[PDB]
Amino acid sequence: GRDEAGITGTWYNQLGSTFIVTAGADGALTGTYESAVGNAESRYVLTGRYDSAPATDGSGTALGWTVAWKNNYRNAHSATTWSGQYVGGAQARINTQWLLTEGTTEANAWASTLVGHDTFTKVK
Amino acid sequence: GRDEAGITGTWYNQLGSTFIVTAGADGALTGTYESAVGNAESRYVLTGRYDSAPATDGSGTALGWTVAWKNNYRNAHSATTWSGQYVGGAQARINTQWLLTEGTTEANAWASTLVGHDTFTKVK
Amino acid sequence: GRDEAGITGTWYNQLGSTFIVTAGADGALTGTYESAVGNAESRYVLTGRYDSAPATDGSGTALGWTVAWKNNYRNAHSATTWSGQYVGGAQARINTQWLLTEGTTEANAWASTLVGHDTFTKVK
Amino acid sequence: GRDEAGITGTWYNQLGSTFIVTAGADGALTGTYESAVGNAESRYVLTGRYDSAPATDGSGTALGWTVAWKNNYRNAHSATTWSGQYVGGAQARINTQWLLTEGTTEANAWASTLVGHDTFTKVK
Repeated sequence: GRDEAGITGTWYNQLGSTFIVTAGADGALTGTYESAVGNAESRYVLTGRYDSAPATDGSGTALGWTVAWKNNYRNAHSATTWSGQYVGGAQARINTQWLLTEGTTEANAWASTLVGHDTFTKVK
Repeated sequence: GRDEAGITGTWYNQLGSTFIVTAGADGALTGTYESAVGNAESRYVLTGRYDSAPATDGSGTALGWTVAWKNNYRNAHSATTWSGQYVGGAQARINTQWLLTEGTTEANAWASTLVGHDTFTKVK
Repeated sequence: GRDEAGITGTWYNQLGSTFIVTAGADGALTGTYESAVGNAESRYVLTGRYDSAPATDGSGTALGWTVAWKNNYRNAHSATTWSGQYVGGAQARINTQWLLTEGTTEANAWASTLVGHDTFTKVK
Repeated sequence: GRDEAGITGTWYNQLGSTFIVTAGADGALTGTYESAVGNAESRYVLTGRYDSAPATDGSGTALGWTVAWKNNYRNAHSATTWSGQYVGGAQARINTQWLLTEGTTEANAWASTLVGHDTFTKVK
């Protein structure tokens, strides 16, 4: 992948969360997520995809991943998906928007989904 | 997984797209996505996660998945993440919201991300 | 406005909420909103804007409005904005997506905003 | 309103856009928006609402507003709604998420809505 080397490794967001990812040559993302906030402790499995052959015109690299908030410690009956782009260079960044859906009854489904934005850096 | 059997198989959304998924006992989602609309043709790899031990109180099952819109035919330099819940029973449904990010330059990044909502059924 | 007549009146969404709006020739939307769900009772003031000179090519009419969830009965310390399009004709519809932000502390601001989608019809 | 004085005035976002607002004692927001990016020039009318009696516990003040992107110069057949909270003090901020819907045909409605996030400050 063009940004395989650039994406693979440890990232930190503005909340102090830790995103540990391996980018496969084939577009795969695999790793672990540790949230600094919410109904979470320790690492959770993540999986996703990225564009392994991005535009060569200075565009970012599109990518996304999911965490289901179940591990050996806790179950928050919820999943977050991050959707965004990798921007390479001296201060490389992953700029995301995310959707967090909780399991709800049908009557409460209007209130099921939070939306926010996370920015990941290699330092922090 | 509680809904492993319920989730695994072929789903269709309101646009006529086809979502082919296997739910692993361990929370994994793997499969293929075929979009009826946009800069896409044929199937794309998807991966995600779901809550393999949901609440037993009538709540849905939280889940999410990603598609990077690169395959052997086309590259739309973009990724969609669906975040939502599986609702079991006679008319089982996956109710989602999604974020579609395109690779952009830094100057165009304000305009990088579409948001929408898809509902998947076993028929259609 | 092209859709001034079409927009003005009483709308109902999929939750059974009631949206009472007047469209001004100048792009103004004014009226009241009554939610069937959440920390709400009776009517709340709404204001917004719409495109009073839409495309004549079969496109919908872009529009949006806000409700702050404070009235003489209750204060949910929150605001919803609906963003979407009016689609005219036999089964006229307002198709929206919405953002509901609650006042939070800085530490809880990651969890401040819900996202969803409402479809309004003239019947229901 | 508790934050009437705090909200009223000129704000600037991270794109260099200018948001000129008056907060009414009654929860009204009125003013003008000038975008630094997109299919826009000069000022556009905005209207919205805010919580005129927020929590006294250090929570932000919920608020929202709409711009329809039609003025005497241009018509982008679109509307943006910002939903977020005012945070008072030395570096006062309005933290928002926004939905931008364009008028579309029914076949293109899946692609109608952008989502992003703007942070407004009194300086810039």
